[PDB]
Amino acid sequence: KAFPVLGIDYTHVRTPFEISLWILLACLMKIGFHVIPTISSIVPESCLLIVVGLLVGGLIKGVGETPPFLQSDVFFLFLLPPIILDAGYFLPLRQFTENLGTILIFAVVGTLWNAFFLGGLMYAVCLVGGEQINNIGLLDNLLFGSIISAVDPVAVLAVFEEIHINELLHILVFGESLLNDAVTVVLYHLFEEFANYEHVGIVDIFLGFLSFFVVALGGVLVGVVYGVIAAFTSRFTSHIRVIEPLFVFLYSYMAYLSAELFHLSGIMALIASGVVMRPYVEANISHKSHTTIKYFLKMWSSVSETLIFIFLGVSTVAGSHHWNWTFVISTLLFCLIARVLGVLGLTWFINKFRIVKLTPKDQFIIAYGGLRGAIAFSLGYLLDKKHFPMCDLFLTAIITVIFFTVFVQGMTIRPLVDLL
Amino acid sequence: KAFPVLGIDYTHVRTPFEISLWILLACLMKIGFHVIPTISSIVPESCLLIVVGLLVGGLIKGVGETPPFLQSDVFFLFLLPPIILDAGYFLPLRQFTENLGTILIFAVVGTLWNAFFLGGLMYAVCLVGGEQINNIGLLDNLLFGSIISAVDPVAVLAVFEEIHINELLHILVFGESLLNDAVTVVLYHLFEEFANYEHVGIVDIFLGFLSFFVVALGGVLVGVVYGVIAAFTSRFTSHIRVIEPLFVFLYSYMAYLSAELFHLSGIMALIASGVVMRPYVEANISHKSHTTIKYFLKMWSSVSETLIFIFLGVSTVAGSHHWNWTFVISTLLFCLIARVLGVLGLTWFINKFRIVKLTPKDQFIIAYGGLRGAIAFSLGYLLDKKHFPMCDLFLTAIITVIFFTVFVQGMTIRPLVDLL
Repeated sequence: KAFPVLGIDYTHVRTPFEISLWILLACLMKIGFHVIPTISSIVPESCLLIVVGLLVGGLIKGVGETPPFLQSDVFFLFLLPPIILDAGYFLPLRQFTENLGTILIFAVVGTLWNAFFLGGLMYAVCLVGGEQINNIGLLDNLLFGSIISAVDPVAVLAVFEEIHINELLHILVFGESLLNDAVTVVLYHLFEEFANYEHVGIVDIFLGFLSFFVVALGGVLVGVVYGVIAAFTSRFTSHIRVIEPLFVFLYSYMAYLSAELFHLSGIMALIASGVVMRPYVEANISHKSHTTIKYFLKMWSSVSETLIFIFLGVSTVAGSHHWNWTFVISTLLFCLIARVLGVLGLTWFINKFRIVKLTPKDQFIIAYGGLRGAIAFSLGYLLDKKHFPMCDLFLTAIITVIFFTVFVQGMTIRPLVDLL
Repeated sequence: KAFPVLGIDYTHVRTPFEISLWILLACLMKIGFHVIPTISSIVPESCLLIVVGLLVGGLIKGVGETPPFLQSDVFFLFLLPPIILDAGYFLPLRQFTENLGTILIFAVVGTLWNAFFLGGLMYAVCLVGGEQINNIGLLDNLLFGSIISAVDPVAVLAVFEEIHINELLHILVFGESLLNDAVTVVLYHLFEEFANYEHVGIVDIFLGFLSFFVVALGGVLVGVVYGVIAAFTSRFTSHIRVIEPLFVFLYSYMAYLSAELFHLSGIMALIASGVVMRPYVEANISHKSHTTIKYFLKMWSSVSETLIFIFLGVSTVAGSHHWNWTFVISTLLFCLIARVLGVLGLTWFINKFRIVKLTPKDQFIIAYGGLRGAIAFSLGYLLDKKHFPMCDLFLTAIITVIFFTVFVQGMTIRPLVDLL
């Protein structure tokens, strides 16, 4: 062997190199996405992430080598908590606790309505059209309804500006997105656990409801415990001003992992820890350290969302698909109808309770404009084949819903709202 | 199964939870290390990291479960480039290119001298005392000499202050540490490759020398290419001010990985990329983005060094040891003598070339005070057992050298320098 050390060893650096290449491509085309005169306020960033994922998936398909995949743990352990922490750390408490009732009712009850309505009506149409979807079942369909109700409405706010977005609408969609991402994951775990055993009774359903509430609240309690501990430690960190962000991220991640240890709601725990610590930091912390906390949250969340959408593109271009016309058309039309009905009913019921009525403007913004992405795909994609034999059909439906609700309900929300 | 979702599943979150627990313990005891009236300027941070690693190793030994380990790739791919980027990104060019000759000669020639002198003299004493080290060999001993010459003198600067540290001494120890960490890894790969085949000739030695230079310079060239590309892209990133740090880190890491792809010097490539980009960033970048670049470099380097030293503590408490009195005493005394002789000779030879003589002050600071750590241990620890059957003895010697040169040559450097 001439030239002793020199080599061409590529298998050594394949995961880090390709991951860095994907992130670099996404960021490069993101800075190529803002220089365009007016596209930043015409399409959401979600469209850009879809397009980047499509390009990378096309590249991988052209190369022909094995497509990468999330190993059902990298997601829940390293890609979800960044997104959740970026969202929940910048939650404005003054205008959150001011209307916690409305945000809570929308997030929880609207997600439960959307999930159960989609699951039930998808199951009903599965009973109708058969021979490819005839054998779906209920508990296998409520899971699809829950993982397709993981809506992300805050992505649409990049299309609007200071007007058309009240104080109330912004925090409302913020809380909907955040607590919806929590509740959909809790429901995902609940239904995935029920799917195993075929003997489900009234007692089992009651225990499932009880366990839903126990999971959510136990996550919350773990969050408060770790947030209080983080506040106490941040009050003792004047001397070394470089590790303060590291304490914030470490305590949030440990709250998430301690919740996930008991199968409690890690998302709720992380949100609670961030919310509880926020006021108690920024008062004991340098302004530079606060700024770098914000910057690292933004950057790390952007990287996680980018990687998830890259996997979405790889799965949609270089994946197996089970297009069924009835199921896909039914799920699109029924997710839209369920969202609209839920929003209308909930606004009608709460406007009999609040001093400031939710205007039809914001009702339309919430109903038509709630767009999936980056959690719905990931939650549906980690469904194994050992259970849920129609998980390929579930991915096809979820990908179709994501594409339709990001490229149509998100790109054509700004003009229809002027047509009020 | 009552309580459907509730569980106690710990194997799911074991690596992330224990890693976060270690980092939290280290940072907590770091902030407990600065509040002490005067210990920050009495001992280096290296001593604190050794103590944290010892405590965590004792905890793991008490628990009794399997000790974690670096899989020979996590180090070179995720723990080395953080340290190297923190060091080389803050390299002051004005006072680096001003005396590049002296820094370069110290780093390269002094490391080569230290490595070859230690290897040869360790081999000579191995020929003398036997029955446990009688069968070591030369090429198996030059590798130990190289991996024990990975000195980190900048750790001692935390013990001094604005006086006793000239303009020249600071940049000199900085460059020594940085380019020494590069050269020792290049030599590690060279000797690890030679160790395989037992038929080494004059042609092979010449080719090894040639390949050493080719590896170093090819790393440098990859570094300049990626640094120029990073500068060009940073000049086009005014619009989105949140991804600028992400471009910096992405381009540095891609330079490192592209160098490691060809087995070139990844450390040299990363240093070159950072140096080449630095002036061309901070002129096209927001001040906040520059500050967060600095903060993330510091924090991520601190985390990597902490994890490496935690592994050091785990290996020294919960590892297998092959204490040999002659080898250990010989390596301590000979590493000290080699360092002193190399420093004295090189300063004598270059003070006949420079206008500003290197004073005996800084000669003593460099010679006695060059302390190993966080690279020497890791480089020695990734030695397999399939080759190098005495790698246990090599770890024992390296750990002993680290402890002695951090707790003795680093803790008792500040008083002996007053005794000038």
